[PDB]
Amino acid sequence: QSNDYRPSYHFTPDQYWMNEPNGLIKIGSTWHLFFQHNPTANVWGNICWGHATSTDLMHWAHKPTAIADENGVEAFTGTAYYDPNNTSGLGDSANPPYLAWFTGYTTSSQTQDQRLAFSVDNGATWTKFQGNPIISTSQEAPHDITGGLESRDPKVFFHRQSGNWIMVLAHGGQDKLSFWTSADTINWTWQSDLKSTSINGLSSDITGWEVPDMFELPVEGTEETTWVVMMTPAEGSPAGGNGVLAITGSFDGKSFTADPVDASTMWLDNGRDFDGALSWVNVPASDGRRIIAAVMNSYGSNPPTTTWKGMLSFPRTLSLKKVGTQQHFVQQPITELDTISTSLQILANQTITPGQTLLSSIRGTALDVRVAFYPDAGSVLSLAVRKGASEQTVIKYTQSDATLSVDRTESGDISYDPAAGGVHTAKLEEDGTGLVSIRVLVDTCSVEVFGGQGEAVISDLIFPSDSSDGLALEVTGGNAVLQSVDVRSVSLE
Ligand SMILES: OC[C@H]1O[C@](O)(CO)[C@@H](O)[C@@H]1O
Ligand SMILES: OC[C@H]1O[C@](O)(CO)[C@@H](O)[C@@H]1O
Ligand code: NA
Repeated sequence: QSNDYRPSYHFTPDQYWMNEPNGLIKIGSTWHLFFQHNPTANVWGNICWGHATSTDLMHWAHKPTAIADENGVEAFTGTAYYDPNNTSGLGDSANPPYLAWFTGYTTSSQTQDQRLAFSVDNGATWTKFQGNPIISTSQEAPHDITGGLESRDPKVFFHRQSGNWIMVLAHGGQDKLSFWTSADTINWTWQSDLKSTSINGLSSDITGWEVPDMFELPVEGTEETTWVVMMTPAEGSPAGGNGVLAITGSFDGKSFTADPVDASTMWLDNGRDFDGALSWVNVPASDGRRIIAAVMNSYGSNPPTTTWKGMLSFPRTLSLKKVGTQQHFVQQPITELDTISTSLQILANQTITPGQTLLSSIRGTALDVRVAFYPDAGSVLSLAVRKGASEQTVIKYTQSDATLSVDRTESGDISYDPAAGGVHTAKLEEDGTGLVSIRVLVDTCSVEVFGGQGEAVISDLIFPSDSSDGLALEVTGGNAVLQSVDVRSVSLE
């Protein structure tokens, strides 16, 4: 579109198609990113693990395929982990191995089995374990009523309290995860299933369970932690379709016991385009952040981009914290973003009234714009981004029903898919000072909108013309006092 809508500060594959991230892991001062890669760049192409690395979660260096599809077996999604005691015996004492478990998909028969790869050069190159699969369709069949066509996406981590490796497997339309234990990463034993029917407050509409992750989260600050399982069900999300949700509970090394869930707080995004989220494991304690990323493309091959398809979301932290008196999952872009952005316009304590249009001089397609404001009762604040002649993507805050909305009815090209337009909403309240906060990462073909402390998030693809690079900040039905507005441009350099 002049430039194939390439994002200028989000990850996209150097060429061809990406789906969800895989094997997210920090090794030394390097963040590793793998992802489902389709180099054939049509719907029938074989999937492998693509690979990129960075020191800052932003400047990515593309690497060759890490786990190839081979011998009729495609390398479907999975996760990674460090084996410092060489419990796998795949490394040695001098360098314990880094490990990746992935689903092997036999294209012709459609079977799904679990496989292992290992790296002894700190994640540079990966070798498939000679004993693969480590979990055969035979082992899966007593737990998979398709007999091993629906067992995938292994999340694996070492459980200190119990001294075992833990594998969490998803089962698609059987609407459950299974928990398996191992001492050596290779020989697994089923322990339990976590089934939709067992989770109080989880709707029947939430089906097609994929992409589990599992970790402990500090539960606010309060010296206590909790176990989190995060997954991407194929149905049931706020914007409809696939979506990312998270559930707290306890874990004893064999089975997960979920807390009651609340539909109003379980989903990690209310837009269309944030799906297959994983977190970076092995993050040193001095950092201590839970950082997640997902693919933004809910439209398969439809996005009007040619040399690439699929983009990674901008990495964001995930935390549990009280907003009012409700505990929420809360997300914010990583603070590293502040190192690559520059203010183009800053407002402090500025009153906006119906009829004015602020931010009219700004031109950019890569922006990170904060607004914090005290709206009048019954006022509607609107921030139009990627604005041109007949194009705009409008973020509104409606005070009267406390709703953050993202409206793509006029974004640009919304003809590529029936779900490309419309309006997405999320609940967002004033804080106790009356202050509403909103932050929008704008890039060539996306918006990621955070409300409040990050209790509300809407991530969506958009395809405006390149010349649609204005902003317009307006208010109707009332005034607002803009405590701050910081419009920053973003550049990788
Ligand atoms: O396993 C790779 C992931 O992509 C999917 O096709 C989701 O549609 C499944 O394969 C899995 O969730
Ligand atoms: O949307 C489906 C996604 O998966 C791919 O086949 C790559 O693995 C791409 O077409 C696309 O971005
Ligand atoms: Na989605």
